[PDB]
Amino acid sequence: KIEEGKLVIWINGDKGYNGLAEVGKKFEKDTGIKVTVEHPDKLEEKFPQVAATGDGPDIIFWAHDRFGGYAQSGLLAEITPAAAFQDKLYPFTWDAVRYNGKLIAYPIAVEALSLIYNKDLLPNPPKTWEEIPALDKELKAKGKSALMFNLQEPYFTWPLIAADGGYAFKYAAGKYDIKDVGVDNAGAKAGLTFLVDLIKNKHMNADTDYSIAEAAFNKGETAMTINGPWAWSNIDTSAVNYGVTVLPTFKGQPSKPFVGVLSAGINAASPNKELAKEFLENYLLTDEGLEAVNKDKPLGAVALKSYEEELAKDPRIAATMENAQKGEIMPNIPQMSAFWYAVRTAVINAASGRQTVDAALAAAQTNAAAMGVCQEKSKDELEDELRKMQAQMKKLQEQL
Amino acid sequence: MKIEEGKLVIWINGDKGYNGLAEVGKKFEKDTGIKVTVEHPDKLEEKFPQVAATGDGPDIIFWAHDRFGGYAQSGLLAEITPAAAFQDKLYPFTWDAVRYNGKLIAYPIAVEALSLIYNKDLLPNPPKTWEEIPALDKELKAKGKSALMFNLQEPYFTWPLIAADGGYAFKYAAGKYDIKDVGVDNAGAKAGLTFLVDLIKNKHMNADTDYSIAEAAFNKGETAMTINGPWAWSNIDTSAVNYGVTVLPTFKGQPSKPFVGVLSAGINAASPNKELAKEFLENYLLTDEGLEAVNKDKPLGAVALKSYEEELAKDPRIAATMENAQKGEIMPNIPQMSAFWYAVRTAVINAASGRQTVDAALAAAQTNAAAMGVCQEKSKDELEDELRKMQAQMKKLQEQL
Amino acid sequence: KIEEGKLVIWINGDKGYNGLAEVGKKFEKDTGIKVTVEHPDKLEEKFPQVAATGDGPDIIFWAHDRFGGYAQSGLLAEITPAAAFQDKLYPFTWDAVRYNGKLIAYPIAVEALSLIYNKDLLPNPPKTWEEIPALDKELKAKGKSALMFNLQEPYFTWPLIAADGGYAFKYAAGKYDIKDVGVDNAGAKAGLTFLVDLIKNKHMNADTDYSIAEAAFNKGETAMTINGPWAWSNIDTSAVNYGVTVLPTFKGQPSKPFVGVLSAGINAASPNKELAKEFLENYLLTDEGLEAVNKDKPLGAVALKSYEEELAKDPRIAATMENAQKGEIMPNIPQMSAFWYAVRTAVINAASGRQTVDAALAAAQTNAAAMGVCQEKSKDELEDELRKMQAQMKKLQEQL
Ligand SMILES: OC[C@H]1O[C@H](O[C@H]2[C@H](O)[C@@H](O)[C@@H](O)O[C@@H]2CO)[C@H](O)[C@@H](O)[C@@H]1O
Ligand SMILES: OC[C@H]1O[C@H](O[C@H]2[C@H](O)[C@@H](O)[C@@H](O)O[C@@H]2CO)[C@H](O)[C@@H](O)[C@@H]1O
Ligand SMILES: OC[C@H]1O[C@H](O[C@H]2[C@H](O)[C@@H](O)[C@@H](O)O[C@@H]2CO)[C@H](O)[C@@H](O)[C@@H]1O
Repeated sequence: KIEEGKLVIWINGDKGYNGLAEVGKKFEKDTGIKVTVEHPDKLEEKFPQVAATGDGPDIIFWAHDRFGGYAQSGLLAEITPAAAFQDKLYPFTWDAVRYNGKLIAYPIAVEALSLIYNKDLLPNPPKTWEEIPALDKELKAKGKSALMFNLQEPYFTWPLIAADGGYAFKYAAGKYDIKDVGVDNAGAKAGLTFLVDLIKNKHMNADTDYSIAEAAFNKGETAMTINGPWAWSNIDTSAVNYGVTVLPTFKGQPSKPFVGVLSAGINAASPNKELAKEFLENYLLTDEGLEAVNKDKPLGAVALKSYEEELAKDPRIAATMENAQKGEIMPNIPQMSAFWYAVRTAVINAASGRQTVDAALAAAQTNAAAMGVCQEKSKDELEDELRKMQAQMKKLQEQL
Repeated sequence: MKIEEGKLVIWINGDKGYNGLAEVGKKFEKDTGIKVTVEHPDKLEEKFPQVAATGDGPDIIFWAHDRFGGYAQSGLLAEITPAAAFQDKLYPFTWDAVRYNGKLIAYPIAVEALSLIYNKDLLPNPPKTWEEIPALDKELKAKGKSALMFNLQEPYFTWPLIAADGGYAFKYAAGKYDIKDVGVDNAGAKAGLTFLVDLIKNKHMNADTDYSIAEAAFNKGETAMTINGPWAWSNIDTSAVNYGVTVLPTFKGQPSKPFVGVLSAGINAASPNKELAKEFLENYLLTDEGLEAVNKDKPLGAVALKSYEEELAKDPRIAATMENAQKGEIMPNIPQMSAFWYAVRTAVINAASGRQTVDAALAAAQTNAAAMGVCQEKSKDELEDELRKMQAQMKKLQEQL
Repeated sequence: KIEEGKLVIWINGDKGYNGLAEVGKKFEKDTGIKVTVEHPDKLEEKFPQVAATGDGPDIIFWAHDRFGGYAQSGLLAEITPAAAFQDKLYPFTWDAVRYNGKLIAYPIAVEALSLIYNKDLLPNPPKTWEEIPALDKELKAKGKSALMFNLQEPYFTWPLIAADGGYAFKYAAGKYDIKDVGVDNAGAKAGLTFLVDLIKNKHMNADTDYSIAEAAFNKGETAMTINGPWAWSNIDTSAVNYGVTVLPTFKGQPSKPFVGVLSAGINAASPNKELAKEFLENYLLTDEGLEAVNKDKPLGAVALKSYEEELAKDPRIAATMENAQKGEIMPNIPQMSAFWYAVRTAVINAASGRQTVDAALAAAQTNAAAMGVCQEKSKDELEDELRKMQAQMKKLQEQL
């Protein structure tokens, strides 16, 4: 059950949810309809579970890559923007939320990873990944490190993997070929090998996550990090004088980050579809709406032409757009769940030394494609559950 | 039941005329000295493949033809080789229903299709459309009655509504089924199931209603209509209800499309009595006298035997049965039908009970019906069930300390 | 994990590991590099688990059928022999270790099963399988038996199954069709049915394994066995006067043994790749090298042309090559593991009487052409683990 006459919206905890809530306050002030903004953990996984039961938020925010899966699973309502409203947003952002001929979400903003560097610590950032090892050695002598970024989410290491030729699904003849996966070719192998070598050579730690990497950079312990626009706000609050720039090259090739369009989908089971449309079209996707969210945590290059004309003047947004141009807009196909899970497992296993880069990537190629009932994620969850049950069994055998 | 030589053990579903079939068995025993045992175990369609795979089970198994391609593919059925003269006694289309990869793998017995069964005293003019059923129920509720009750636990009964406006199992093209093209989640399938769920949401039907409850309600004059096959008419006759058998209601102006079954008799690949089974089936069951004995117990539908069917076809209930069959389709017999049926069974039950939305339930069913295999939906369900049970046992055990 | 400046080699326990170590000793005297030969149990399964973690031997020996799987999994280095060396080996043996255009191992020897018979007990061996039951009935009256061979490994029963039409994967239109499996056709079924009838009629025991059959033949208790060239050494040391000959026919058709090419692969994670190449090319694959291995346990028909010209004069080798010519060289494709596991399970289940031949083979056809993550083997392991956990629960409930 979803309460009628109210809007519940879910958005990730790294985004400007407090700003989104202000927009909700304006909506409530004009209409009397309460808006509740929440940022639950494991959002992208939680939504498909509750939505399938007819429960969950009225509106779900995530990058566009998950939306095809949601739509295929019967979880999203088709959105019906009139022509005039569709002209307010960039066409390519609409393309990102089109699934099987139908618009399945409202595009909000374009996200791409950039290299973020400490200006005082490193006035001239490296153009290549190759020179990072020597840079780190010099900084260790000063009690610092070259680079820390999230190694637990494949999103962040993907630009290096794609740099020299790695790809997700081959786009051929108007479609993605789910039988043609590129996570195990020579370029992908070379990219991940470099990451793993950085860790082998004590220039990076395999255990480093989002939180640890952010804290190290914002406290001035590391000279560089890799992140998107949402992260700039916390860096501002800290004392670090930072620049946002083009990602380093690898083997002479640009890093190719996967570009995301933060998007707003409407729960198929919502009894407030028309309120959701009004909130999204008449309140959020306006100059005042996006500004409020942006002021909280920066959105990137927004989908709304009128407000983007302002943000484009920002050099950090230019760097963001340069990096996006060098990458590719993510597919939204249902198979993106398997791809992301496969690559997540490979990077983590290779980085920790449990699998070689080659073994890990060969397995990722297999898992990214395809099947359904017994996916890699499912087998892993089962094996974890069995281990947990075994543990309980031993503690019970002990008390017997 | 490690299949004794020199005896016949027969399995048939409990809704069928097993007592009548036993009379045929008795006649067989008097002529040949070979004892025939007819049994009707619960869940036989699932029990047969399990026990037959070990060389156990009945010599002869009765079920609608849709399960038989799977049985045959799994190596459980003997190939049937009737002489030309015998094969000519049965309609060719009924033989098509039991032909798998060029081989006959059962004897066809009878054609089954669902019809709308209505109480003439309670409802002299039955509804032509599903759409007018809510208002009909509203009138009948005021008299302490209801419009319609039928088995909502078996997707067989709900499939006619789902298929009405465009739902399908596997796409038929160029002479074969494309098992990668499943149609349980298109606009028509979704519209049909949504209508059913809306019937439940608006309290015109109850999600818990099963076969025995719907039958009792109709035969007691408590509900104006039910949906059932010919095997059901016998108990209605016995109840004395003034009933008619008629065309299913339309949905969105389109006929309901029941999946039609051909009741069939297969021979266990492991039976050491294959010749006795053949003789029983050809020279005893598939005669005018044989089928009549079964039919007198529970009606078979339109039988496969030409000579006996020319007599039955004159019955208006059989004409209605054939009209509904023509509006539906004879089921595929391909191995993938068990996955299809299980997928739809889960979807209908989950949506009717409110556990899943109609759209989520059918989208997963579309996925599950096309599951290549080794890890099927059913196996996944059984695994999850087994784990929760073990978790439950541990919770009770930790509690005891 | 893998020591640099040293070589560790793994080879199966039935092969001439002592003889290979002698080659290892010769390598060490000339180069100063220590060579360690090991024969761990369950080598074919143990290698991919340890190699995937960057551990294991530098060199792995096994028949070529598993190598495509090892290579697909990213466990094998491409070998770089160069033209002149390749000319020393038969072209068809190079074909056996070529995977997706690359050489992924060095071929060593061609192995095929033969009929091995006691000349004193049975001076004229049966030409057909059909005449074996009557032979056993005659021999049992003398306190002996006609035939015992390993019934636990599908390798040994495969020749009978393939005789009348059974096949693994159809080689059609230039490639193996993993969707066209032939273990459930009329020929496969007729072949397995005959085997099961032998057992039902007490001419054989379903539990008979490699060790039991070998001991039975070498103690003069059974008149015939089925084995490869490796087994002759132990027979020589026994008192049995034996002959090696063409396998019996079935329904007028030759038995079709699956032919293996014993091969040496190089662990992708090895830091001694150059040492391994020099070892394999300049020490093992020479006349003295192979002869040293051969004297310990016979290799069969070797891949090195110069030494085979010698071995070919041996009538036992002529028999081996006659049977090999009547069979087919195994595919090396990754799918061969599902195939072997599928068939292993079918033969055992049918032979034991737990399933009918038709049910077991029909299920094998399905398993051999599996998907990806949920293989038959995984399911079996899952079921095994559940049964154990269930047993523990009953044992705890028993304690009250
Ligand atoms: O790491 C895999 C993950 O990458 C992307 O998620 C991003 C998201 O797009 C950003 O807005 C930000 O929150 O970082 C996330 C990574 O932690 C994909 O959108 C997501 O589907 C995928 O699983
Ligand atoms: O509900 C799924 C079920 O439908 C059919 O079973 C019918 C059967 O054909 C009729 O003779 C009668 O007994 O009712 C059954 C439904 O309860 C399919 O034949 C069967 O395979 C399928 O599971
Ligand atoms: O039995 C299945 C098994 O057969 C082959 O293994 C052979 C091997 O090739 C021989 O060299 C010798 O050691 O006997 C083995 C049988 O026990 C296949 O090569 C192997 O992949 C397969 O599992």
